Formats: sequence, C-alpha cells, structure tokens
Amino acid sequence: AAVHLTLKKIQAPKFSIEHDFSPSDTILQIKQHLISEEKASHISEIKLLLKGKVLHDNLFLSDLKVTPANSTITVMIKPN
Amino acid sequence: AAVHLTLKKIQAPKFSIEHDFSPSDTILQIKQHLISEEKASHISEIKLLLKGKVLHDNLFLSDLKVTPANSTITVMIKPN
Repeated sequence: AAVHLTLKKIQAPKFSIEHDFSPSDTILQIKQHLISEEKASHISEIKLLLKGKVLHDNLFLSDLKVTPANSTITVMIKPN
Repeated sequence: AAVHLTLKKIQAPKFSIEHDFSPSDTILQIKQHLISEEKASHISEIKLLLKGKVLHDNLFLSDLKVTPANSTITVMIKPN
C-alpha cells in the first residue's frame, strides 16, 4: 500500500528527494509535496513526467507504472 | 546484442522515435542518430537522461539500466 518515489529535478536548481505516497494519492499530491518541501511555489508551475510521459494532476499513483528499476519522477518547473 | 530505445523529447518541439542500438555504441551515437534524424543540429546541444540522470557521451549503452518497463530516454535540447 506504499508507492515510494524519487522526485528528481533535472534543470538548475536541481534536487532529488524521496517520499512514500499512498496508492490512492493523485499527481496533485506529489506537486503539493514539492510545494511543502519548498521546491516550488505554485502547482501550475510543476510538470512531472515518467519515461518522458507527462503525468497530469488527476492521475492516481496506483496507475503509475513503477518498478524497482525506475520509480523516479522527472520534475520540470516553469513560470505561468 | 540489441539495445532498443525510445528517444522522447519532452519540450516543444517534441518527438518520440525508436531505434535498435548496439550494446557497444556510446551515448554519442544516440546523439548522432538524433542529428541524422534531423532532430538536432549539434551534439553539444543534446542532453539525454534516464530516470532523471544525465547520460554523458562516453557512457556505453551496455551500461544503461534498461528493462521492459522503461527503455525510454528523455531528450533535452538547448543552445550553446
């Protein structure tokens, strides 16, 4: 019942942080966690991807295709 | 003896193309393929990542941690 993810920002300022999420959580919750950790100011600025696919806010973490080999989410942040 | 990869550019102009590489090929060869496919003009402009880690030119494709779940390379292109 845990979805453990690494959240890695790939453009400066970079970061790599980890957290255990609930399967029932949404991608919005990952964004909110990034705001909580002072890695972003606004949800609208944050784009998350896995394997180069954009992960939209309403997607559930239980729908992420994560495996031991890759449970890393790529983080991009751009102004509105 | 084949390393099959998807190469996905995530900022506009986006693309997603596939190719079978040799294990002995380098990351430089992936970049050269992108130039060959008219997706970039210069090697120095191309950044490749997997799971949010930058893949430097001298890395061999046999050192990539690819699996059925993810054999997608994230492509970024930025001027010099």
